[PDB]
Order: sequence, then structure tokens, then C-alpha cells
Amino acid sequence: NITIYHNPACGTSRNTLEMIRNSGTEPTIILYLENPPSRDELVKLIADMGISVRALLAKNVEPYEQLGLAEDKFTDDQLIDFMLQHPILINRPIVVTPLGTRLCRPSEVVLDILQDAQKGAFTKEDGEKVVDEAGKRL
Ligand SMILES: [Cs+]
Ligand SMILES: [Cs+]
Ligand SMILES: [Cs+]
Ligand SMILES: [Cs+]
Repeated sequence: NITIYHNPACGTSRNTLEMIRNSGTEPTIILYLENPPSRDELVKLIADMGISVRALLAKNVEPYEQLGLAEDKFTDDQLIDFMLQHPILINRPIVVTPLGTRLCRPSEVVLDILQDAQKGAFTKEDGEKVVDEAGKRL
């Protein structure tokens, strides 16, 4: 039972999706920019990811820049509500499986929560080797 909050225009997100698929399951794909999680869902996701709210914030996007989010003047809940109101602020990809939830940055973090091993070697789209045919992480 796998869900990925995906951005098809992001290489990290594409590589993570192809590793989910190479473990033998097709995930539910949520295009978070157009359908972001709700507030309770977002809070849960963050809790399950084990990271700070601030660590999920994408920098180098318009709302982060124009809202001055780089400055330490925001509570966690203010940052969560900015994420709900401006979903491009949610970094990507977020993957949820029966084993847990992770911000998969870098993409191979997803190997921690995939239940089934990669079915064969996996090489990222830019040629970076991740797992060899034997299944060893490179
Ligand atoms: Cs939602
Ligand atoms: Cs695993
Ligand atoms: Cs293998
Ligand atoms: Cs890259």
C-alpha cells in the first residue's frame, strides 16, 4: 500500500518513483502541487517522517522567497499553514508505505521503507548507480 507525493518535473521525484516501481508495486501518485494533503494529514506526515517542519520547506520557490521564510521568525504551525496555502513549499517526494513515511531526498532513502527488494539493478536517470544486480547498495 504505497503513496508518493510526486513532482514529475523533479529528478529526485522521478528517481524515487522508478525505485518504488522496481520493487514491484505501482504506488498511488498524488500530484501534491494540485492536490496537497489536508492540515491533519500534513501534521501526521511530518510526525511520521521524523524531520522538523522547517526541514520539509522547499527553498528557491516563490512563496519561500517572497514570504521571507529564510528568516527565523515563524512558528512550526505558521510554516505548516504556509505549506497548506502554498503547496509548492512542500519538498518532494514524500513516500508512505506500510513500513513508514520519508522525505526521499536523496531518492535512495526510499529503499529504507520499501518492503520488497529491488528486482534487479537500479541506476538513476543521470547514470548514478544505486543498487547492483546482486542487490548491494553502491
Ligand atoms: Cs487532501
Ligand atoms: Cs527495507
Ligand atoms: Cs536482484
Ligand atoms: Cs542530478
